[PDB]
Amino acid sequence: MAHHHHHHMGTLEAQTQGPGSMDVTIYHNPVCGTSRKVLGMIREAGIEPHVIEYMKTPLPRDMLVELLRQMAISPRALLRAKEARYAELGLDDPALSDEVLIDAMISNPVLMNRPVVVTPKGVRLCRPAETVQELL
Repeated sequence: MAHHHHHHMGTLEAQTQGPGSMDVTIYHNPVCGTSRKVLGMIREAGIEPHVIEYMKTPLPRDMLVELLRQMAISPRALLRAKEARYAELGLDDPALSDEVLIDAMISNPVLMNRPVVVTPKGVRLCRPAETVQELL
């Protein structure tokens, strides 16, 4: 008895299709696991992303917060739940400000903006697989 009987996939519905002429460009580096996940969801959805190789270019905190805030919403409601760390630091505290929020993000690994996926329906972080999965 090594495997546990548990069903998950099956109570969901997926919808996506269309002709070629795809126009999706991704910017990141080759990394096992993650790259496989993103490639799986994309390849499965029926999209042919373009592997772009750009030299390192770390932007300032102000640029990160401005891009993350303008992207969807302020940095206050950006830290997903999976990022237990975010809540662990007490960032959820409503008595905080963008100051501490940003300073915290810039310190956490979540600041990784290297992996960026560009789609004809919008732009978002190529990783983690969660972010890309939400954008696609």
